[PDB]
Amino acid sequence: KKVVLGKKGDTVELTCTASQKKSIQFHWKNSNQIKILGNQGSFLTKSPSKLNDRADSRRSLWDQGNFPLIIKNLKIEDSDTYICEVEDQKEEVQLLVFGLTANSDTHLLQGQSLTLTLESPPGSSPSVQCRSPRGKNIQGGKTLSVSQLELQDSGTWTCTVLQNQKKVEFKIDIVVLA
Repeated sequence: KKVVLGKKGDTVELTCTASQKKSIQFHWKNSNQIKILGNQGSFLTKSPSKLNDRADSRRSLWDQGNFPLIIKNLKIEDSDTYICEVEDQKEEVQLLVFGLTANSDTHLLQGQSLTLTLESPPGSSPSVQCRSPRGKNIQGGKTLSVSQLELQDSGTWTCTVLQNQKKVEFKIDIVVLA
């Protein structure tokens, strides 16, 4: 079904919009029928999930038939296919959380090599396309490198992973010491 990409450490909001008469009974569950949250009358209730203290919704939206599932401080283990059920209507949203890190000092000496590491959820195979501060571009799957670093390559870069038509931007400031 629908796929949503989120960033490690960020917040993502998965959507759930009804159709039938406005606002009713609802709940979100992960792949294996483990309730994450839902309503108790006019209120929210969080089940004791592995995400409780980072899972939430937006009560005001419920009246407009919208029951979102917001997860903060995302871990890549949060990738799963989540399920929203409103009355009888059911919906699925696969969340793929990615990370794009750099162990290469971040402040490098000219002629050095930087290496970026895309951290993906199990099974995930995407693609990373970093545009340097000067239009040059690299590409990879889990790692990308530029082994001949210029000073003028200092600044922000734009790495963008892809998975299922959707994509996320990942900006990093590369500092080049002369």
